[PDB]
Amino acid sequence: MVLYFIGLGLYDERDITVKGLEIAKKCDYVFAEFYTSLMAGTTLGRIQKLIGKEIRVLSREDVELNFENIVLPLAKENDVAFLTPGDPMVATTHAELRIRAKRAGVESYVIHAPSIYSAVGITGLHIYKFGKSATVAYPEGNWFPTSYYDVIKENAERGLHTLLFLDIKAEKRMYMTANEAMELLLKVEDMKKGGVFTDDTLVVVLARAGSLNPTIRAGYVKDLIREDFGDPPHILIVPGKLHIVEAEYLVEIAGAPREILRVNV
Amino acid sequence: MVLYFIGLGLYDERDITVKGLEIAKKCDYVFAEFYTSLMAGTTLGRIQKLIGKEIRVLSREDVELNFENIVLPLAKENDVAFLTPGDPMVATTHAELRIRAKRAGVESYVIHAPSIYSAVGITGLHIYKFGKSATVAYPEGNWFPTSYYDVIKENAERGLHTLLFLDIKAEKRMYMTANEAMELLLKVEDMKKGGVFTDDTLVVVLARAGSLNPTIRAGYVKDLIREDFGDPPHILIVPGKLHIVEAEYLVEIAGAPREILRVNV
Ligand SMILES: Nc1ncnc2c1ncn2[C@@H]1O[C@H](CSCC[C@H](N)C(=O)O)[C@@H](O)[C@H]1O
Repeated sequence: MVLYFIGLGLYDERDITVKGLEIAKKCDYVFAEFYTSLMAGTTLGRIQKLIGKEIRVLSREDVELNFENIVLPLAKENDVAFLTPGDPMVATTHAELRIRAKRAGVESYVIHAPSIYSAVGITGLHIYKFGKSATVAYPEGNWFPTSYYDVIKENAERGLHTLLFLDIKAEKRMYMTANEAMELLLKVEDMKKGGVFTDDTLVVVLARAGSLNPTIRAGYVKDLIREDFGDPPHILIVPGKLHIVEAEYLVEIAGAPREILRVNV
Repeated sequence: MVLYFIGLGLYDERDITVKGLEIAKKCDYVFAEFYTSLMAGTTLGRIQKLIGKEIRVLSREDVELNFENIVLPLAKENDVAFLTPGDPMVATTHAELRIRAKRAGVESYVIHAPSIYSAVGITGLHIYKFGKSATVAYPEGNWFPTSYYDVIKENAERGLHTLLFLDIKAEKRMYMTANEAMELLLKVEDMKKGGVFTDDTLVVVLARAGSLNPTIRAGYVKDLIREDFGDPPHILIVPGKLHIVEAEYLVEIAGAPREILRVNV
């Protein structure tokens, strides 16, 4: 009679919480989805081994179109687990899955896990200063989306930081790199000439958050655009005006140039 | 010679990530602070019991003034862990402690844990729609903080949600409730009269996130300002313009007035 939404965390199989692991182990059935994001530091096999249960993977269509036919049925007579990367309820479409549960007379509970939204705190940037968040999407054929650019403008304009999620073709396991995101933004800047993202813009790159050895680099676009940040996933952030303490952290921990202490504070 | 900042999560000792628990079990010395946030569903004993190590709790002064004299000295010859509620780098000044570690020649690593900053996703409000965050601080003597009121105004102007961390004086065992924060907000409104926070403002209250049964309520201030949301901690959220799906969730899961379903696009 119970459905558990369990977050898997940031990077590998150990990023699930103890509560999530113990509950998953007591569930009769375990489903998982890997279309909203991926666990770059592990595999389905390793998560299955840790949980000690077979995991039925579900596609986007499986969830969005048939969640009530695939998952909820079993939940009326058993304890069922639905695993997702990061924190459940963060992916925009997940919240309403709880409404489907209710509609089906099934109780659901949420077991949280770390998310990039909170994990960026490791960049030394104050979490309260982040504004609206966005996703950098790959242009396609005749489609060139650029709203993520306006989000940066509106946030920076108020001295707020902008968290940028990079495009990901989950199924094909293809990640957009920080380097590509930067190239895209420069191209958008050249189209909109808003002086929002240039070679002089200060940016922060966070790669493999959750790993014990993530890549945290801060610097100007002209210098980082061709730098190697390692394996995915990459998260790009365009900081607003910095507080001296934020700049000190970026310099001492993220290898940023001393120059930011006078130019970006 | 390493220092590990390990998050313990939102509510109880099991909100720690498996990664965090396994590393903590192997640390020679374990320190912790419980003043930046309240873990309502556990005790020091249960945490010590789970980690299998004796935990020395530090006060704000111990950390902010003597971290490099109490903790760092040991991380020079041993593996040391510093535990905190939620995520160690979120809405705290703990990030600066990594700088102290560096200058003391100590390597530090961060292990994330579920945070209230991302757990807000459970309210059904799109997390990418949250703007600048702020804290409702207790008035002290003749000093009456109000900056958080302007944060709400700015976000609302842009149609963004506002996350309000509530004040806490752990030493006095004081935990600001959503009701108290609402009372303070109404008083600020009388003074500034910006039409930002009134009896008719729609708010969302999340209490004891991370527990299996948190309290999630949405409604007008006039009806919620005297409602009992249970034991702390509580966060208050002032939504911006709602998407239809956000409203449906607030009504279906948070018991909001069925009338907010009618959005004035
Ligand atoms: N489980 C919980 N439920 C509701 N609010 C919570 C909460 N945990 C923390 N908070 C809120 O956040 C404030 C502390 S701010 C420190 C937050 C912490 N680093 C984290 O990652 O969560 C509290 O006063 C409270 O208003």
